[PDB]
Amino acid sequence: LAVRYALADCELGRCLVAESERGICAILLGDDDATLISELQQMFPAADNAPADLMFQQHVREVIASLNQRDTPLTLPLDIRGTAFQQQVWQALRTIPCGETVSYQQLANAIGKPKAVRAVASACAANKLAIVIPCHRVVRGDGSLSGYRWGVSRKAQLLRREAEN
Repeated sequence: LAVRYALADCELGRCLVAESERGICAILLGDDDATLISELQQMFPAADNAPADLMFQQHVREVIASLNQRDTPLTLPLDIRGTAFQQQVWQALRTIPCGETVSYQQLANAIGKPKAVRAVASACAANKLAIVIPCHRVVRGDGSLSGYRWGVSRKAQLLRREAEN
């Protein structure tokens, strides 16, 4: 269960990158370290920083690069943890093209459960891999940018950079 983490600056502000032995297991965004670290401790409790792990620090620099660019895919291995339903929702987020948004209902319609709009909504707000799993791309259909796990200012910022020119 070993989980390593680092804190770095990025265009969206402060982020925490975390890595287990399977791959990047959390990418969290925020304004202050205390909160990122307890947020991470909530899901991965004895997670520790690893400043001298040369090989982890490289991976963090790779993850940051994706994070600051408009459409740079994260190649490193992902450690996606969740239920079949969450996994189905997150896998379908990843097929949303950079520059488009789908509403919760369209997403529920696309995965074969027109009925489960609420649960799809919840699956998006439970994403632990900011940006890499593009949960900023799903919107409630009414024109509002609510529902993002890391706030309206970052959701809005992300959508504005992908819908460019």
